[PDB]
Formats: sequence, structure tokens, C-alpha cells
Amino acid sequence: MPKDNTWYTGAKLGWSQYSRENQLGAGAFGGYQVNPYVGFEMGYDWLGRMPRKAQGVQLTAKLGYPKLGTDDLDIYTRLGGMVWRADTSDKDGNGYISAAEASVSPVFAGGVEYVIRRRITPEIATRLEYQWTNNASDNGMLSLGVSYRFGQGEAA
Repeated sequence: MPKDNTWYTGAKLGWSQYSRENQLGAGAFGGYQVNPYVGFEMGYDWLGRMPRKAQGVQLTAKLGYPKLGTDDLDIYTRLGGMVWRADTSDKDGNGYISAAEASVSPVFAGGVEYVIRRRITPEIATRLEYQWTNNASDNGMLSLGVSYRFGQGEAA
């Protein structure tokens, strides 16, 4: 039932390798699962700390594969980009100034999910995702949380 053109609404927190800057990966992850193969995942992290709307959003395509989860486990691999602000504001006096467009970042993550075999299994999936950028031992984020199927109270 929670499969094929179904909604993915979840909340998760991540920590990153050598995070010098005061940032915690408190992300709300929303999207859609069209097939038992591929779906779409977006991660919205808002830094509601500074008096500026620091909106750090990732857009990833996920491959949701069973991988012979011999009790209760499935793997999702998500590839795409994480962009903050999209186009920031400042207004450099007046005249002909180019648009302050923020850059796409090639990010790929390998996450594993379990569904709660207890009080209401079609509720939340416990997920642990490992978010990597570039090649070799580069920079990793460890993101963990729970995702709810559909989410009837669609918090926009």
C-alpha cells in the first residue's frame, strides 16, 4: 500500500566531518516514491538562528532497493545536489550587477531504512544515511532520523 506514486515525509538530523562552522544537519526530507526502484527525495534544512533565512536544500534522486534485507531492512541510494539560498540578496547600489546565484554541489548518499515491526508498521521508517561528496576519503555526513509514509497532515 505505501508504494507506487506514494508520499515520503520524514525528519532527520546529520553531522558532518570537520564541521568548523556552527551548522547541524537538522533536515526535513520530503518527496515521492513512484516505483519499487526509483523515487525523488528533497531535504530542507533551515538555520532559524541568524536573522537571515539560511535555507539549505538538497534535491536528490533515490534508488530504493530491497538488497535481501533478511528480516526487515532496505537500502536507498540518493544522488543529486545541495544548494543554499538559491539567489542571495544585498543590492550593490544600482546599475548592472549579475544575479547572486548559489552553486550546485555533487552529493551522493547511501542510506538504510527499517520499518517498525511493533505498533503500526506503516507509520515511520528508521533511517541512517551516509552522505558523501567527491571521490576517495573526502567529506562525509552521518544523517539519521525517521520517515513517515504519506503524511496526511501535510506540513507546508
